[PDB]
Amino acid sequence: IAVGKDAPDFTLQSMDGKEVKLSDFKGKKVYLKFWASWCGPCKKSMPELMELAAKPDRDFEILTVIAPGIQGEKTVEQFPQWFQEQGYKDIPVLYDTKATTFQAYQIRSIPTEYLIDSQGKIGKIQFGAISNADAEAAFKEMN
Ligand SMILES: C[N+](C)(C)CCOP(=O)([O-])OCCCc1ccccc1
Repeated sequence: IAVGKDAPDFTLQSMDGKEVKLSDFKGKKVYLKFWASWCGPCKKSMPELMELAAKPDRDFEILTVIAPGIQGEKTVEQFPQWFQEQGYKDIPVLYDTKATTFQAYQIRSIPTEYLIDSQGKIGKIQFGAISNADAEAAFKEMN
């Protein structure tokens, strides 16, 4: 994994039971956030991400990834209940049930965001939360 190189492919079930592939988003920039329900700064960054999702006419898609049941994350049954109770919605959550997407993207800390360009290359990486302003600006400087 490296800035400027292809973002690793993945095929994951969403919280809502749909299969989602990075390749589904060819030609769209992607905001890809790895997080966990047990992580304070991850929770704290979610309402701001809902703000971003609510903005019309974005040339990027938002996708987030958790590893359900892994290293303390909530079970697949418990997670959606918790998510809804926080008031969270309109944010895709993909289930990395094998931890292989976290592994593929070499996650060391959370939250981590990969901002992937329209050509499927990693454009930016941010350790910790990124402001919506900074994310929007970043996507403007990417292909
Ligand atoms: C606070 N509790 C102990 C759950 C969270 C920290 O757990 P920990 O054992 O101290 O750190 C490893 C988690 C890193 C990770 C993330 C996602 C998938 C695979 C590995």
